[PDB]
Amino acid sequence: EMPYPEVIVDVGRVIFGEENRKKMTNSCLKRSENSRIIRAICALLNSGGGVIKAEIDDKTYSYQCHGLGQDLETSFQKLLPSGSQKYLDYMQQGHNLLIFVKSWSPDVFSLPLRICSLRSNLYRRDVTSAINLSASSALELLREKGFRAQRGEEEDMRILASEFFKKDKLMYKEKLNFTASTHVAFKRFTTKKVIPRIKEMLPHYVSAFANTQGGYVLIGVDDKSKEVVGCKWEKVNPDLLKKEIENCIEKLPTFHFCCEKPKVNFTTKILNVYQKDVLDGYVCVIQVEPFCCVVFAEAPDSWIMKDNSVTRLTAEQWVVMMLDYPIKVHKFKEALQRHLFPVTQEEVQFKPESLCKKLFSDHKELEGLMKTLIHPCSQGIVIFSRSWAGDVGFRKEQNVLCDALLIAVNSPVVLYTILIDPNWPGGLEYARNTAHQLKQKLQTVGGYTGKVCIIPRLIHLSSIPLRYPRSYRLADEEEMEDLLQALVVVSLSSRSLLSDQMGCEFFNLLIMEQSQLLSESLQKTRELFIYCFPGVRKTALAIKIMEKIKDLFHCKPKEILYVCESDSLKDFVTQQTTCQAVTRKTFMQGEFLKIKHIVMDETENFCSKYGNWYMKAKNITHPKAKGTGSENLHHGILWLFLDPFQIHHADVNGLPPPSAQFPRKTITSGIHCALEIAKVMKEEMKRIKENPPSNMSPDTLALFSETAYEEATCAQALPGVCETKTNLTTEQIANYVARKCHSLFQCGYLPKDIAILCRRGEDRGRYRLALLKAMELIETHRPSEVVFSPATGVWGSHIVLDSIQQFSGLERTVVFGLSPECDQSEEFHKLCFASRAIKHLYLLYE
Amino acid sequence: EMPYPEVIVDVGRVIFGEENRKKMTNSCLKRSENSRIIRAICALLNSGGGVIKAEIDDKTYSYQCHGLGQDLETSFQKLLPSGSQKYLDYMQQGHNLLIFVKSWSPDVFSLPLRICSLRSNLYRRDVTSAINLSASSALELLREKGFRAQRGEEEDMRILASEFFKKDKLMYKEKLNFTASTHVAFKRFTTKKVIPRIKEMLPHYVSAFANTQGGYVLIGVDDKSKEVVGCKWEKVNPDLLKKEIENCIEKLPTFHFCCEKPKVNFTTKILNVYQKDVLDGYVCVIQVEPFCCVVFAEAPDSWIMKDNSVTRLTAEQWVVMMLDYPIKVHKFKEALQRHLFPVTQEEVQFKPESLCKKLFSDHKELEGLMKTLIHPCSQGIVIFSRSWAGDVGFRKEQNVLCDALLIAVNSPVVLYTILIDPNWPGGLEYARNTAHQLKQKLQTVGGYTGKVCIIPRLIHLSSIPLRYPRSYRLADEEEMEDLLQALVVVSLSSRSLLSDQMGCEFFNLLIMEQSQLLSESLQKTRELFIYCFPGVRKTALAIKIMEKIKDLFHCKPKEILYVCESDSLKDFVTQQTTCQAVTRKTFMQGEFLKIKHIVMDETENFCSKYGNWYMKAKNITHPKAKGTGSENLHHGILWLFLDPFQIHHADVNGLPPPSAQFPRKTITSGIHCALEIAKVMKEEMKRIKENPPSNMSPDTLALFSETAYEEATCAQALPGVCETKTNLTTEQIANYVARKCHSLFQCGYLPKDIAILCRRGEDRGRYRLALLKAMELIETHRPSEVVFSPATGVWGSHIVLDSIQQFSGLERTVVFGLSPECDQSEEFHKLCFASRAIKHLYLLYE
Ligand SMILES: [Zn+2]
Ligand SMILES: [Zn+2]
Repeated sequence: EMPYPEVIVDVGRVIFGEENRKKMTNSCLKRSENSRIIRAICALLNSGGGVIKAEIDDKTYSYQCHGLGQDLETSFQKLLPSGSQKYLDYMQQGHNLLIFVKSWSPDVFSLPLRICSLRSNLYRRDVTSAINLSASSALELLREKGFRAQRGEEEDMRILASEFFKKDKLMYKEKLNFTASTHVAFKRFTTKKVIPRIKEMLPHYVSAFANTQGGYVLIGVDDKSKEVVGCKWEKVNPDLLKKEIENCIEKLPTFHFCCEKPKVNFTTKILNVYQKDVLDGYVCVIQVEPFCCVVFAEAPDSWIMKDNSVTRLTAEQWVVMMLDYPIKVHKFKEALQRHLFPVTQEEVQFKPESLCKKLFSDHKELEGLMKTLIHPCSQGIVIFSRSWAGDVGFRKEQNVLCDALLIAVNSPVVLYTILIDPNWPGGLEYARNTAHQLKQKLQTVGGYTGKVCIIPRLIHLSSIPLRYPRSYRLADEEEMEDLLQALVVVSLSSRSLLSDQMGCEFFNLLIMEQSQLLSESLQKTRELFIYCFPGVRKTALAIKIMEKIKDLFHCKPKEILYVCESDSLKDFVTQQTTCQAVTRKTFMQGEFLKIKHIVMDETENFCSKYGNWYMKAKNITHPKAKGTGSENLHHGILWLFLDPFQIHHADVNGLPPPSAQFPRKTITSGIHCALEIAKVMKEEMKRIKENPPSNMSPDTLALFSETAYEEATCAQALPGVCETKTNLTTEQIANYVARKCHSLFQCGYLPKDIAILCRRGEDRGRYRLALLKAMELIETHRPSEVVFSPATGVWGSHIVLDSIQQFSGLERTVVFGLSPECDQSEEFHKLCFASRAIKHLYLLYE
Repeated sequence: EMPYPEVIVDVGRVIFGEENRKKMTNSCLKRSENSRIIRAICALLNSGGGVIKAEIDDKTYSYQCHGLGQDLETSFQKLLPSGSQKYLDYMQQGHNLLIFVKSWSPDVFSLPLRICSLRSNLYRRDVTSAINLSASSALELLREKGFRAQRGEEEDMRILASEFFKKDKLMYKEKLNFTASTHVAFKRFTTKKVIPRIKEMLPHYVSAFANTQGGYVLIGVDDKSKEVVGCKWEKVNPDLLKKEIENCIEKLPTFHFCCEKPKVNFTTKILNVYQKDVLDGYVCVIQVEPFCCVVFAEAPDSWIMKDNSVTRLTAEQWVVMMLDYPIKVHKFKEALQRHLFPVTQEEVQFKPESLCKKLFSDHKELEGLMKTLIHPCSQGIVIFSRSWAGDVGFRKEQNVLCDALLIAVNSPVVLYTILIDPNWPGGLEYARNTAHQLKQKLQTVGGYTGKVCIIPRLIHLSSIPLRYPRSYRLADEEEMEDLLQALVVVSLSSRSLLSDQMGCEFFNLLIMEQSQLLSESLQKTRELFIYCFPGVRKTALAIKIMEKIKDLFHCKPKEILYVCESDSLKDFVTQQTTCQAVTRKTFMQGEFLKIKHIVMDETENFCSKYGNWYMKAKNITHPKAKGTGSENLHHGILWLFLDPFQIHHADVNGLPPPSAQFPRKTITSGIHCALEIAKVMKEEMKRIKENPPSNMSPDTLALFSETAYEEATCAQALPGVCETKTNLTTEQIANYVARKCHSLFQCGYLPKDIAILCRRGEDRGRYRLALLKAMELIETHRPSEVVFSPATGVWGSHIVLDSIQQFSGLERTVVFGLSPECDQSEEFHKLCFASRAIKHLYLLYE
């Protein structure tokens, strides 16, 4: 029933036509419907953007033949002071009129107003006028009064109304010579019902002589030439003002920047007049001292919808909205977009590649007429996935198979839906929902200040369209640039597959900027000891420094050398760079006589049982061209990579007896894990600090400081998933662990992207038992086969069964777990797992 | 004749009264005088601030009895959108009314508008109205169009109106269905003289359909219900438009952000109507392509006075003003003010003490009845000096002795003048100058955004005042804080004694931040080699690091040592700190077996003839608690201070054979000289780079770069003086050198500040006299005596005669010179000047 994407606010029989905006003499219903339209439009404008539905006034109405009018567009012009041509679009459809709005996100070339208001309800005092304020003047007043509260003929006449204040006995009609200034107002009303006149006149003047200067308010004196006229003593009485002026000035909403909260200092007093024993009137005087903070007239005009209805705000709800991962994405966003989603003039591109290889594999007919279903066109990107609402965060539906999101130049963004079973009441509603929560992210998280719409459609490829006002489509290259950029920002903030496809390029773009700042220090020092945190990616950062070493030193690409421990991280470091990568059983064995420098990694793994490493490294390179036999004194480079918190080898290296002291650089600006994976490490690091083991020296914990993480973690980590499972012994896990991994690779994860990690690495061949064949006990659901190869478990496209000590350093996206309860005291294995997973961590602690 | 401080503008017989702002039916002269008032007032707002003179309307006028009015204050309200209660004050004086203004400097809590405009003369296209832009909307339009030029049922009516463009024939009165939208406007006129209506009307619509979107302009179509009425063919003709529409749209002042600079792309064509062979009118069509840059309608309303009269600006002169030492003064301003000019509740203080010790000394009656001359009061600061116009920069007079600049809380700032001779035409002309060139140095680059006034007075202490509207005086402690803070900035940008008194505290304020950013590196490294520039003040920075060493290491204040070369810089470092200061003939003689650290200075000067410095320095501390005999391995500090450009000893010191390579820190953020003194060093350093001598090694020149200065001298140097003299040999200079130095210490420079720096250090037996016996050849002007003591020439209050190698490291404010032509190849003595002077450099090269 009426498939639509966005927040409909049903209004009624309001009239967007010139004949009624010129003709209508019945002004009451006209102003009521005008106030309703302005309130609903500004409500959706300030809340989240969206679509406004309205009805039709005339039976042969059209937008072109009737125009818009004068009153409504003048109201819209006063509501929007910067520009109305970026947030207001119209259309008509049958017995329907359709208005569009957008999120009020101001650009960087204007004053920051977070929400717009009609009138800010904060009155000030000019020379003679009590004016209402716009958004900018209210913002500068709030900033000025906040900075003042955080810190701690013109002025003549001000002291002349003090004589009028302390008078108590006044002669009738006496035009005393004080006039209007920046400290006195003297506005009179002499009506019959004098109570609501107080609450419509002074909430203004009481704040006017509280946000500028001073204060004095009179009742009973005309405003032409400071004339007193008085009234008859039956019409005016000296009692009927004070009973309700107090009830007036108590309900004014008030905000306070301070904490020693005062109140408004009303000092009202009534004066009398006696001349010739015949009375002819009196004067009422109100004294208001200056206020330390802001005082509002009424409830502010910032209308924001709530609970699917229109709602009014309060003052304390107004000030906090009038005033005030997340940083580097917005910097590297353009280089991410120009590499992952390139926009050129070739044919259309099915951009998520790993899902299209599965959809072609299982459902041969589905990847056929799908190319014929969109349009014959060239400029475009198709993002093909499973449930996009569940990708951006929602419940997934069991019936839905796939959906597509199409971005093109002169074509709107659409969203098709593939459905297997004919669930027509249960499908289209879901097809509506993803066309809302995908836009309200791309205009909030992504920061796209542009007009875009996503149209829901259902295709049902197992065997009444809408309309949009021809400007919500894209225009040229630069708008599709911004839309793909905002989609990159949104996809790097949700738990999906496309997040894991973008985070690697984001990490590489960060590693380049970190290696630049290390190459800046390459100019100054020759030696450097680097103290790393758990999760630093020393291996990714130690590759980009070698090209800077070569480009700055002007030497050969063979004269730079790299030291590792095992063959596992010797692989994948043999590629991706140009150096002589060796193991610990090889750098202790290789006789490098044409060495020039040393840039090593994994410094915590050196055995003192056979030979030495530090003495050999300080006997190979530290005897460089020194001594009197060589005038050439070129100096070498010894960059070690110490991970001191994760020291687990009790044999002495030669670094602890000098405590590894040299020119230091603790790099707390390198961390690449998930936001919950880093939180598990944050929770686990402060257990060893409060309880060190029997082998670790507690002197190395002074270099670590708290609040280095959750600032570095807040600046350089990404969201993801982190699961847990309880009470699975190895007999109980024999059928439970197979089911949770069967549905994983259907979502787009390649079998290269996942890895089954196991605790007990000494039972490795036994761990080829009880899982691999158990994996076969879940391969009897889809006809296929799997191969597990722990020997060449680095570059195989198949799933790699690997251990924590067998698979060190190199990372992967999806990491599994299995843990029998080994010891009651040995709780160190949790320190291993989350040091290797990137985004998706599935862990089974038992 | 009318003693006044500021920029008076003779206006005339304008009326600031309510009776003529309500009564005057002759609207022509009324609106003309209103335009003159608004133009002159906004001219002095935008130009520099000042005062405005005016006459009187009524013979019994008073400001309180008549008020202000409505029209003028509404014009002032539209001119000032933020607030009028900070730039507009009034008074009346006899047959004269006076207005006051202030410089338009916006605060940090608002949008930066550098000059206020009435209307920016830049029209835009709304829904149906062609509005005029305010300053903020014009600013955001210019920023948006500049950022765009730097980079590279409502919309289809733009397509529907093209059949009205390429039609060329039409039938009469046909109500075609296009209306007013964001791409087509159709404003008509059917008058008799159609030329000047084009000149006044369409520049607006041409700026409307160039700064948003599209363009179309018609003539001859009614705006009520898209009606065509036409005119008779005698009244309208098809020729009398095109002859002058092109002359209209050519003179529009246009600014260009782009490079190709196109014109406005008019594509106009005239259209006709034939029906039944009965002509009844026609319609014209103007076509305007969207313009890449802004197009102004007329000359802008931003008025700025020039050549003592009112002047109008052009658009290219408008855009550059509507769009866009110097950074650290504004940060350390508060700490300078709270120490040099303290504001308390004690009695008045005569703050420059050196001139008050002189005026009492020579002219004891002057400091007598002067304390009674000001007022009996307590809260205030008196600033005596010499010619204050000369201190700001202006020609000094030959008779003036003193003038007082008095700051007080509830009293305005004033200025007196002490005069000897009865020269009354020559006095007041002086007194009116300095109360103009001081305030117009404070409200500009000093940065005072407040109201202040300085009153010229004359006293003529041998043995008709002005009036100000009681807000130009200060109010409380914060206004006096702000004025003293701005006067510190004003005094630290001119050539004065008070400048030389404030710079010595500004340097000590910057030394703390430099030492903090150096002591941040104490956690990281133990050894560090510091390469310094000529002028670094290593001696001032090598004192504040020792308190950080103590407070971070928690050791005794006698375990820190300091190495120097001579006894001269051993003095002044014996005091001012707590360490064991020694010389090169003492650190290579003393046996310091207690010490742990070494922080040395002046590393360039070591003699390798009899012994070694570096081998003993690396055999004392580098055998610290090392080896197997001590488990404790605490590590020391060896900070050397190398000035590599200024080495002149070619012996083997121990730094050249390893090229002094260690962990490096080349400090280009330490320089304390003058802005014109350091330019001599900049023009002298790049002579040695292009011509090194036979004893200097060119390998160390790679560390110094050009543009390592000009961001160091730009950020850490102060203004000053640098003079020269030519062809004064020692027979010619013997009577010439005495005259230029006798007039120096009378200006306010205390003794121990100035010092005579002679060049030839070997001929001191000649140099002790020839200048001393010349000195009392010029002390026959004022009866006094002189004492010269080069032996203890460091802390003596007498004037110090000193040499370049005899006086090194320590600085004096005023330096001198005497250089006979020694050799045609020896051009290094000019290098010895500018490393020792601070601000005042007097040089005599022969
Ligand atoms: Zn408060
Ligand atoms: Zn241009």
